[PDB]
Amino acid sequence: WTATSGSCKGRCFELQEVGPPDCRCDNLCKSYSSCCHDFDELCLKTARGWECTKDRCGEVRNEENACHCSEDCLSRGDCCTNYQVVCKGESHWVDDDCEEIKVPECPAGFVRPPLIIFSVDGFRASYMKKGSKVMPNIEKLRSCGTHAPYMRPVYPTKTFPNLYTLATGLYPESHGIVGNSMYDPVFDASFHLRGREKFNHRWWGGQPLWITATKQGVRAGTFFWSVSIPHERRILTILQWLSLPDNERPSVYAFYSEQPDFSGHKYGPFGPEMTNPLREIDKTVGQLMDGLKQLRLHRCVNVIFVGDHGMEDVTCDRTEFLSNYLTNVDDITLVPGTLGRIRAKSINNSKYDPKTIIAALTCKKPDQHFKPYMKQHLPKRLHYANNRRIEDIHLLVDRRWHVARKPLDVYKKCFFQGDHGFDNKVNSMQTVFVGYGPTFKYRTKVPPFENIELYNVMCDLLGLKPAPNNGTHGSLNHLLRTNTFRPTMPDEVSRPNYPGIMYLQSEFDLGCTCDDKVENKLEELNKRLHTKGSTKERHLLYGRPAVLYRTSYDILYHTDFESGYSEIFLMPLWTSYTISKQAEVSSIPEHLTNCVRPDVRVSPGFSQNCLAYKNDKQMSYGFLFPPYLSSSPEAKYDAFLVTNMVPMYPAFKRVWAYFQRVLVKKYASERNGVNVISGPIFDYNYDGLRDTEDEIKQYVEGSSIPVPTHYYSIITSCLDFTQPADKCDGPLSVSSFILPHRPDNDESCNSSEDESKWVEELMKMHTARVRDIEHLTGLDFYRKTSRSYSEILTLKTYLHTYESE
Ligand SMILES: *[C@@H]1O[C@H](CO)[C@@H](O[C@@H]2O[C@H](CO)[C@@H](O[C@@H]3O[C@H](CO[C@H]4O[C@H](CO)[C@@H](O)[C@H](O[C@H]5O[C@H](CO)[C@@H](O)[C@H](O)[C@@H]5O[C@H]5O[C@H](CO)[C@@H](O)[C@H](O)[C@@H]5O)[C@@H]4O)[C@@H](O)[C@H](O[C@H]4O[C@H](CO)[C@@H](O)[C@H](O)[C@@H]4O[C@H]4O[C@H](CO)[C@@H](O)[C@H](O)[C@@H]4O)[C@@H]3O)[C@H](O)[C@H]2NC(C)=O)[C@H](O)[C@H]1NC(C)=O
Ligand SMILES: Cc1nnn(Cc2cc(C(F)(F)F)ccc2OCc2n[nH]c(=O)n2C)n1
Ligand SMILES: [Ca+2]
Ligand SMILES: [Cl-]
Ligand SMILES: [K+]
Ligand code: NA
Ligand SMILES: [Zn+2]
Repeated sequence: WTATSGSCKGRCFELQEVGPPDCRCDNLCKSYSSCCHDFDELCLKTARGWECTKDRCGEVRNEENACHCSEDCLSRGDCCTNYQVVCKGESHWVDDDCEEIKVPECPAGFVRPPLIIFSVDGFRASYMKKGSKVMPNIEKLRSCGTHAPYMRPVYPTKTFPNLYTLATGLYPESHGIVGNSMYDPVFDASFHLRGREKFNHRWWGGQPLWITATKQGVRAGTFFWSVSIPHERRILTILQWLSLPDNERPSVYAFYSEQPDFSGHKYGPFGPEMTNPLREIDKTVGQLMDGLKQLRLHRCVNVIFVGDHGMEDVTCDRTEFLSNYLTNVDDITLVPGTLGRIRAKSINNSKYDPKTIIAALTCKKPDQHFKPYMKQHLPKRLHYANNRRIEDIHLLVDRRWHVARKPLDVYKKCFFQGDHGFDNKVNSMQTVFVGYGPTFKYRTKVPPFENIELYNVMCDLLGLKPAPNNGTHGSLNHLLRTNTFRPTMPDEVSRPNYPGIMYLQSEFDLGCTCDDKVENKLEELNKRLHTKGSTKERHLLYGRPAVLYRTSYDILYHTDFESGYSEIFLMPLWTSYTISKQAEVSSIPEHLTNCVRPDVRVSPGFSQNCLAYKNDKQMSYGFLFPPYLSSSPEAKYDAFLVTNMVPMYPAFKRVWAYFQRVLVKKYASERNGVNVISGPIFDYNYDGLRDTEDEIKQYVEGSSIPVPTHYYSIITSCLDFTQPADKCDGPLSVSSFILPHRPDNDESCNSSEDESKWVEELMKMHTARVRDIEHLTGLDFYRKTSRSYSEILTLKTYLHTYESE
């Protein structure tokens, strides 16, 4: 209840929200059923429309008008945005040449350039090129400012998760807005786009930009606009707030447009009906820039033009139905559409089995347009698991498709021709970024980057300290003229040990054998220098990784590879090697098929043993440095050290062996050498972060050898591929992956075929950023390079996507 018989006189779009049951005149009042009686009349004026005409010039102020063309309007801050153009012979901002903004050119009393975020729903990245003829104001922002070819949204590529990610720098799993609809079992409450529960603060985690600003003494305009407030009025309100006195005026503002998403759902991303919504958004941009230029703020304000996600062609006839797969379809609740989320209809039924539901959805039809996953098996790059609101069963839906429970769900609910929500690597889901202003660079193109990075930059733009977030602060410094954040490398926590030869062969009782006893001061001094780190400059190109947590580990040198070996986990944390373009692939000789050799630098007590692998009927083993790539028959013995061994399911050894035998060599040939760092990952609680030893849920049977949940590799070479990986003078090029360590290959529907038909496809699906691997391992890579740290940070955030151009 609100006693709505107070007044909005003098309060129109008040910045501080007053508490019920006093009536409201702030933006949001419409959405709460709480506007004062006279809100529409006073605050939502429309008389005479939105543009000055020649006859209105110097008119007698009529307070009823939407905007004014009277002489006093400039000092009142309430002119129509085109006032000076019609009545003072001024040009539109878009018709002016662009001129570099070297320093902020701001009115007196401005303590810092304001930030205006112009956010557009459903604005697919390719609209920038494809709609360029109808979007002159946007194209000027884009070519005169700083722009990326596209910006990667977060998964799911829905509206609410992406806008809140923009505001917080957090993955949806951390901020809690994990979809457009959600169930929270601890609350026992549901969140929906329609309705009232969405207004409860307990859904909304992290710290959004407006709260960060406020807590730090920077004033913020509203980020949420009521849908009934038209766009012209949102602009005029921002422009009015910008005319407030210094002590009252916000420093950060947001505009939001429901377009082009609204029309995109109806007509598809490139429907002929899409041209008009793009023209209209551009006109709104035009209104802002003309308005700012009137207030002499157009070389003062930083403007960000940013989308939440793109839009794909999706129709009713491209719907897979769970009823075509399951028989107990009534025992389930599906969150449907461009992603699937499945849970039990009743918490009272313990006859519901997630395992049988998954198997019933796995590889059942030759062209099947979705893939079921337990959430913890989703690609780690999605970061979509560590929240009680994300259901255990997830369906990743092919682009252009929907999933629904029963056919009745579609026809009793073709309307739609466009949708979004798919895997955030998909080209059609990409969206836009442009920055324009004194703090951004002039006429600069930057590489594509992820929307999680922007919060840090917006904080830098406003002189704020960002709350803890998932951005990598410094990785977007290259967007900025000034205001950069000078990041420093994290301090190493654990220094390595460098063991020499300390154990006799007979001290080991590991149950391992090797056919290796065959007996030279040329080649004895040779192996010696190799075990002290002589070829280490070849195999460790960027310094050793730093260990950022407290642990016990040894650096081990070898002719062909170097490793950091963990006495705690009994295996390397990392193994580093370089494979030149010229390198030869050889086979594992027959006599060495089952060879595992004691490492005389490492105690029996800190070594693995072969007996555990014999006894464990499910678990086998692989090697981190591949025997196939040894530089010599003699160097090959190093690859069979017990210290290079890691536990591997036979089903996973198929994947790993193909990567090591075929793909490493393919990459070296293509990229002119590669440096590879590979290792295990333990993430049993699927939080994206390195497990402590007490979190490990699985060991090789009857041993203390922990089983990894994943294996990673980071594959680096010269960006100028005319230079070999081992002698690169400039910027680097990287691709990485985090492969799930699974006892079956149920994920790959074509896995009974040759590895050449499926393995690389799997690896591509599990592409990763170096930064993802850092979180998962507590390691810090690229410590010793000739590149600036900001550049390295950008490299660590790079994702190799495997989408076409
Ligand atoms: C992306 O960036 C983010 C932000 O940096 C990273 O997330 C952080 O990770 C930290 C480590 O996981 C985590 O720190 C823990 O926080 C606990 C207190 O947390 C509250 O306070 C903060 C700060 O104001 C707040 O942000 C939190 O908000 C969460 O919870 C509410 C709902 O309750 C949500 O509204 C909100 O969205 C958010 O949810 C998300 O995080 C939680 C976990 O906190 C998940 O459960 C959700 O799924 C969701 O993703 C909180 O309100 C604190 O209690 C922890 O301390 C324990 O662990 C330490 C180890 O140092 C130990 O020493 C202590 O003893 C203690 O253990 C005790 O509790 C245990 C569990 O109950 C119990 O087992 C023990 O026996 C002990 O009793 C811990 O410090 C930090 O909160 C989050 N922050 C956010 C915002 O998510 C994220 O990791 C990044 N991702 C990647 C991939 O890098
Ligand atoms: C979800 C969600 N999370 N954060 N927001 C606020 C918000 C943030 C931005 C930002 F951060 F990119 F700048 C832009 C626009 C925003 O809201 C627009 C809006 N008005 N009305 C309405 O329904 N919406 C969604 N919305
Ligand atoms: Ca973990
Ligand atoms: Cl959703
Ligand atoms: K075995
Ligand atoms: Na399979
Ligand atoms: Zn939409």
